Amino acid sequence: QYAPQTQSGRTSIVHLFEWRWVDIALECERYLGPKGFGGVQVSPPNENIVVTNPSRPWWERYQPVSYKLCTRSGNENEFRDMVTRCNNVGVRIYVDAVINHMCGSGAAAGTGTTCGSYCNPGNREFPAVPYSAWDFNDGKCKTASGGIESYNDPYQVRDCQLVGLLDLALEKDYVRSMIADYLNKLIDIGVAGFRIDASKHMWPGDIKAVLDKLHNLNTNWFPAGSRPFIFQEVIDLGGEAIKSSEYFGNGRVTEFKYGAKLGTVVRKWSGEKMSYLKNWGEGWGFMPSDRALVFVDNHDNQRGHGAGGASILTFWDARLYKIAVGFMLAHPYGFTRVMSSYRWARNFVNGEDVNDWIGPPNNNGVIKEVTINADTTCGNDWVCEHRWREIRNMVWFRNVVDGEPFANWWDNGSNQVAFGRGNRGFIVFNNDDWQLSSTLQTGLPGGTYCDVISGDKVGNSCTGIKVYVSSDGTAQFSISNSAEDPFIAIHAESKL
Ligand SMILES: O=[N+]([O-])c1ccc(O)cc1
Ligand SMILES: [Ca+2]
Ligand SMILES: [Cl-]
Repeated sequence: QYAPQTQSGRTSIVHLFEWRWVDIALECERYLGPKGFGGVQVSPPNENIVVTNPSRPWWERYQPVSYKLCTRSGNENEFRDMVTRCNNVGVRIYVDAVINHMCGSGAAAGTGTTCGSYCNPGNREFPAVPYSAWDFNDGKCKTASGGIESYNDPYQVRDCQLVGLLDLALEKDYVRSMIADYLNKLIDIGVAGFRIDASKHMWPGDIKAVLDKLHNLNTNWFPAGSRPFIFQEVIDLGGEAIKSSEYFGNGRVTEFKYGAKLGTVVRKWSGEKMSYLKNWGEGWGFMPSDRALVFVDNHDNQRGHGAGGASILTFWDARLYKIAVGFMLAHPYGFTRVMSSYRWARNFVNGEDVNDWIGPPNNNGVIKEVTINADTTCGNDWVCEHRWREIRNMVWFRNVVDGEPFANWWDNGSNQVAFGRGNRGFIVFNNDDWQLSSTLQTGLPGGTYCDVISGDKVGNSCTGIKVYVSSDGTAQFSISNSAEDPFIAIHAESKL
C-alpha cells in the first residue's frame, strides 16, 4: 500500500490533468519513458454526468454516473492501450478513484452523460451500476440541509453530501463489492495504484474493507505478490476533527501542509525564511516520511482557494514555482508528485477567481490534443510543467541521489540555502535580493560538473554553467538575485 511499485530507480509521478489517453500513451513513449519519470496519475476514467452550466467544467469528472471506462479522455480500448504502452516503457499508471459519491443530487434525469447511460439523481437511480435509493446515506446524515454544515463533526463530513453530491453507503457490502470490482478491473488491465479521492469524507474502515477485496498487481509487469500503491486524499492543515493519521493503516496520505508551508517560505510571507528549512520534513510537524505523498500544488488548490489558499505556488508564478519544485525534488522527504496543467482565463473579483470552473482546451467539447513544439514545449494551451528543463532535470536529480542522506547544509542566515544528498548531488538556492558568493563543501568528487538547471550535459560539454569542485570537495558558487533561475544543481551523472 505504501510502495509506489515504480520500475526500479524512478522516484516521481506526474499528474497529466485532463489529458486524453492517446496523448498520455504517446507521452510515455517519446518523453516520460526516456526522461526517467516513474508514473502518471490520470483523471477519473469512469463515466460522469455532462455539466453544460457552466460549459463542461473540469469538475464534472468528479460526478460519476457509472463505472464504464468512457469519458472525454477516451474509451476502454484507448485506456487499455495507454496502460499497456506506458508499462512497456517503464512508466506506471495511477488512477483517480472517485468512490465516495455519484453525481449531484440536483442534476436532471436523462442521458446527459459521457457515454449515454441513463440516471435519475433525484430518485437515486443509476441503472448502469446499478444503484438504488438504499445505496446512499440520505437517512444516515442528521443535518437539516443534508450537506456538511460543520467540519468539527466527523459524522456529517463522512455521512453527508459533499457539495450536494450523492453520498455512497460505503458500509454495505453491495457498494463495497461494486467498487472493488471496478478497481480490480483496473488492476487486471495493468494499473499500479490509486488516488482515493475525498478519503476524508469516508470512514477509514470502509476504505479498508474495499482495499481488502483487491487483487494483486498484474504479473506481466509487476513482481509476484505485489500490492497496489494507495494514496488517500485527506486535507488536514490542523485544527479539525479528522486527522491524516486516522488513514495511515490503509496507505499513504496527501501531505497538504507541505505545499502550504513551502509556498509561504518561498513567497517570504509571515516572517518565514529559507534558512528555516534546515529541519524541513517531520521537524516541521508533518506526517512520517514513509506515509506521505508530497507536492507543491494540485489540480484543486492551484486554481482557487483549496488547501493552502493564496500561499500556493503555481505555473503562474514560474520563477518561484521552479525554486519550490526544485527544493521538493532535492529533499528526501516523502514520495513526490509533479503537476502538469492547462492555462485558463482568470478573472479575479474580490481576490477570488470566478473562472476557476474552466475546463481543458477543447473544440466544441472535445479535448484538444497535445502538440509538441520544436523546443519541446506544448501547444493548445497545455503548459507542460513536466517538460520545463528545470523540473525535468530535477526529476533526474532525484533518481540519481535516491537513498542518499541529507548532508552539508548551509545558509547565510536569511534566504540563501544549500545542501547535498550524500556524495551524489548538491543544490544551492538564492532567494535573497542580493548576490550569493560562497565556497561550500559539496561532498562530491572533484571535477567539472554541468549545472542541470541552466542547461544539460551533452557529450563531453555543458550547455549551461559549469561548476568546478576541487579535490577537497569545495566549490565556489555565484548566483545573482536577478538570474532567471536563482539556483544551481549538479550531480554524479552531470559530471564531465
Ligand atoms: O471536486 N470539486 O472541487 C468539485 C466537484 C463537484 C462540484 O460541483 C464542485 C466542485
Ligand atoms: Ca461520505
Ligand atoms: Cl490530491
